Amino acid sequence: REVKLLLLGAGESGKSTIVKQMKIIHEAGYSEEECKQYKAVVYSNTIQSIIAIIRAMGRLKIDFGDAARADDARQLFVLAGAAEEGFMTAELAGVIKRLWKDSGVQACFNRSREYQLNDSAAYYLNDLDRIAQPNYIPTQQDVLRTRVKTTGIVETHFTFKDLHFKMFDVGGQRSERKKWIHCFEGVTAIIFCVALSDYDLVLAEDEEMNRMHESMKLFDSICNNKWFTDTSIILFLNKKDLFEEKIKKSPLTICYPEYAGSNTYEEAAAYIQCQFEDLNKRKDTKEIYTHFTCATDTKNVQFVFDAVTDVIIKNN
Ligand SMILES: Nc1nc2c(ncn2[C@@H]2O[C@H](COP(=O)(O)OP(=O)(O)NP(=O)(O)O)[C@@H](O)[C@H]2O)c(=O)[nH]1
Ligand SMILES: [Mg+2]
Repeated sequence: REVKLLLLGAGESGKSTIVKQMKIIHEAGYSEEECKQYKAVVYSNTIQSIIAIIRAMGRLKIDFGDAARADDARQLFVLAGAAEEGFMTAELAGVIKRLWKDSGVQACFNRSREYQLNDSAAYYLNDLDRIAQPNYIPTQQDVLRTRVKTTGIVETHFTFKDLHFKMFDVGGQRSERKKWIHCFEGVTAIIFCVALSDYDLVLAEDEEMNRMHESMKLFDSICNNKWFTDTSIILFLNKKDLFEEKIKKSPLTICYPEYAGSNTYEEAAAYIQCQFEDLNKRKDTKEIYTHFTCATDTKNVQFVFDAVTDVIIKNN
């Protein structure tokens, strides 16, 4: 009846978002009090995103589309402190809206692989009127879209198909990887997450290292670890939604110079799957259970998790 699941993968791969989904799917979702706890995270993420774009404009030498935005940028810093405390005035919202709508700001936003920016920047910025309303309470999707890097070990429990799951989540940033070993005992299954959309990005800790290459190294280490011979290895090729949009405009050759396929979702997605699955040194004795996911999409995760659960019931 007992099942231990361990979520692994590089930073920003979506591990913690999968954990949040278990609450929505298996429990009754986030309560009003719990949602309110995320209000300051949504506001902080929103302000940090617009600030990151404005910072990049200086570094890349991009001017504002309309000159009047310079004073809005000044007012952004004067007012930014409140959001961080869970407050969002109409004045601050207006400043952020005008900045977000500016052509120069948009030009910089569209060059985000050149700096570090939250995947949920557009999600919150495009929905400013809603999140800025007085008495705003985060929705389940707003909670799922929040971003806070994991430190330490998060343990979550839930019952599904008469099984009591004990799910462990850890940080994927370089500084937190030394902690993965504390979770290595009695693992029924490992869910290794990979952000498909990372193929053209670089690590925050190092701008010379391709994020997908880093992910591959980690997977090769985990999948081939003799300690995990009897542990089910589940591979979540995550952020499939972002990958579908990006493949249309950013060459996969940035990551795999030898890629000869077209810039289409199906071909490119299958190529990446093969690149990771080929790292398995024991293809005849060890199976990898791969699924393409969008961690923020509850219905997608529900069906994928139901499928993963059967594999676990049947094998472990
Ligand atoms: N659009 C989209 N965003 C996603 C998806 N999966 C996760 N995110 C977003 O990506 C950000 C990072 O996700 P998170 O779960 O925190 O990543 P992590 O692997 O736990 N990072 P760490 O290792 O640092 O704890 C969050 O803002 C989350 O909402 C996805 O499939 N699509
Ligand atoms: Mg996390």
